[PDB]
Amino acid sequence: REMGTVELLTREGEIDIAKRIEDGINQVQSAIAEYPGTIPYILEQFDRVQAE
DNA sequence: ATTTTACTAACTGATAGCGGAACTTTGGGACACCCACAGGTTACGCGAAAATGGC
Repeated sequence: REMGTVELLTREGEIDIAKRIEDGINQVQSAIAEYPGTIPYILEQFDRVQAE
């Protein structure tokens, strides 16, 4: 009963919801990027990675 | 002089530890599309007490 009350999606609906998820994740990523501690961490991770 | 015994040292087994490689074990992943379930059942009967319905 509780599940049936939700309508089924279509292709356009699935793409729209996925786009909203990606948009939210992008906003979160932009928020984390505006942080003095974030970018140096990624830079040092790449520094260790490129050293194999 | 001889026999029994106490002392001591060497052998051996059990055992705790370790190495390491094989073996078991755990967690992650898989992109044509798939989109609401069972699921046997019951020929009981009787009395109480508890929950519903009638105006």
